[PDB]
Amino acid sequence: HGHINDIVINGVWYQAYDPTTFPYESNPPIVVGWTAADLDNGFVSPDAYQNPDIICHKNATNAKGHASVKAGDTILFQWVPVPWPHPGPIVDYLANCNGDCETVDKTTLEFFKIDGVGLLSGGDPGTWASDVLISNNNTWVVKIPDNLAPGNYVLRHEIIALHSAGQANGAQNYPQCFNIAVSGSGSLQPSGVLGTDLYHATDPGVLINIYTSPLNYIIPGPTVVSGLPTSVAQGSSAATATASATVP
Ligand SMILES: *[C@@H]1O[C@H](CO)[C@@H](O)[C@H](O)[C@H]1NC(C)=O
Ligand SMILES: *[C@@H]1O[C@H](CO)[C@@H](O)[C@H](O)[C@H]1NC(C)=O
Ligand SMILES: *[C@H]1O[C@H](CO)[C@@H](O)[C@H](O)[C@@H]1O
Ligand SMILES: *[C@H]1O[C@H](CO)[C@@H](O)[C@H](O)[C@@H]1O
Ligand SMILES: *[C@H]1O[C@H](CO)[C@@H](O)[C@H](O)[C@@H]1O
Ligand SMILES: *[C@H]1O[C@H](CO)[C@@H](O)[C@H](O)[C@@H]1O
Ligand SMILES: *[C@H]1O[C@H](CO)[C@@H](O)[C@H](O)[C@@H]1O
Ligand SMILES: *[C@H]1O[C@H](CO)[C@@H](O)[C@H](O)[C@@H]1O
Ligand SMILES: *[C@H]1O[C@H](CO)[C@@H](O)[C@H](O)[C@@H]1O
Ligand SMILES: *[C@H]1O[C@H](CO)[C@@H](O)[C@H](O)[C@@H]1O
Ligand SMILES: *[C@H]1O[C@H](CO)[C@@H](O)[C@H](O)[C@@H]1O
Ligand SMILES: *[C@H]1O[C@H](CO)[C@@H](O)[C@H](O)[C@@H]1O
Ligand SMILES: *[C@H]1O[C@H](CO)[C@@H](O)[C@H](O)[C@@H]1O
Ligand SMILES: *[C@H]1O[C@H](CO)[C@@H](O)[C@H](O)[C@@H]1O
Ligand SMILES: *[C@H]1O[C@H](CO)[C@@H](O)[C@H](O)[C@@H]1O
Ligand SMILES: *[C@H]1O[C@H](CO)[C@@H](O)[C@H](O)[C@@H]1O
Ligand SMILES: *[C@H]1O[C@H](CO)[C@@H](O)[C@H](O)[C@@H]1O
Ligand SMILES: [Cu+2]
Repeated sequence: HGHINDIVINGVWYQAYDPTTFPYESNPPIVVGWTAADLDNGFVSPDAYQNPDIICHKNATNAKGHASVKAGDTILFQWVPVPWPHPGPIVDYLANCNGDCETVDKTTLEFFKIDGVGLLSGGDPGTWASDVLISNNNTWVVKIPDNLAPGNYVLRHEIIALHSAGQANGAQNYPQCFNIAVSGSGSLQPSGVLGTDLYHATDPGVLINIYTSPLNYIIPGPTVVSGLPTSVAQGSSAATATASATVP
């Protein structure tokens, strides 16, 4: 259980949606993260994998601003509270908004996977991507590909928690969506998958007992785009400056 407090984009700190705070305000601010109803720091379950809640989390509605980024930039996600409590994989996706992300229909988004890290070693439980996040003060770093075509995209970052995933409907997904506007010179526009088609409750990386050894793990969802590393070098770094979500 947790949520993202902020993202840091080449040293530039942006406030994220805070579902434990903003819904208690009369006039919450416009931020880069989607509005969502995880006030309990909770999860989407496999029984909602074919429901809109899996796309950007519970009842999510569009962020009303966006963070402008350069293709090749890295983005750091900051989870709270410290420490993230569960074993599981970590994955990131982009979807072209074919227009402003502030107004895109989330059910139309076609997501392509730009990273994914799963079981790094061992078993029962073994070492996972989430352990790397925990070690890096609850952060994860994703690189925006150098050659991504300029455009507006939703960045969908997600932790999957597998501690209870031996039972049907046991896996816990924690998607968090952000609006970015990408500038660059490249033309890469990869083929994507609808949010409600990414995952199925019987997938071998969703219905799985991690408390066994030896253990192998197939990360759920589509392949990482050819040519991209499945992760860039992880490691936390401080912000040097602060920005606000840019409104259209
Ligand atoms: C999400 O929306 C539905 C429909 O309005 C509502 O009944 C539900 O309580 C909302 N979920 C949360 C956790 O607020
Ligand atoms: C670790 O992350 C939390 C959440 O951003 C923050 O309160 C804390 O100061 C961070 N630790 C350091 C050493 O910055
Ligand atoms: C510190 O370094 C990290 C690692 O790439 C960035 O994501 C962050 O925005 C800051 O530059
Ligand atoms: C491109 O590839 C993806 C699979 O990653 C499909 O979902 C899409 O329809 C197209 O074939
Ligand atoms: C995933 O499921 C949703 C329904 O919630 C559809 O809109 C979508 O096209 C896909 O089948
Ligand atoms: C797990 O297996 C079921 C078959 O009963 C599939 O429908 C699902 O897509 C997943 O592969
Ligand atoms: C639990 O399951 C793993 C496979 O997931 C086996 O390799 C192990 O021997 C144990 O039966
Ligand atoms: C889990 O435990 C088994 C026990 O044989 C190991 O072989 C495996 O490599 C993992 O550590
Ligand atoms: C992941 O990679 C495979 C093979 O390169 C593609 O078929 C898929 O669409 C995705 O880009
Ligand atoms: C996947 O596809 C891209 C383009 O062909 C290659 O760059 C990569 O090495 C892998 O074949
Ligand atoms: C992403 O996944 C690839 C292939 O599974 C690993 O080789 C890489 O180190 C990273 O974990
Ligand atoms: C991306 O990050 C993972 C997790 O640290 C590494 O295992 C991988 O080699 C790459 O650095
Ligand atoms: C990752 O951790 C470092 C401390 O190692 C912080 O400076 C950074 O803000 C992030 O929390
Ligand atoms: C904080 O400060 C550093 C150095 O001036 C920048 O690289 C970063 O983008 C932010 O302005
Ligand atoms: C701009 O301001 C934010 C919060 O006001 C800090 O988190 C950041 O380090 C930067 O100084
Ligand atoms: C940019 O605008 C945002 C949204 O009002 C503020 O929260 C931020 O401090 C800066 O004024
Ligand atoms: C939104 O985008 C504007 C540029 O259009 C930036 O100046 C701002 O910092 C935020 O990324
Ligand atoms: Cu939890």
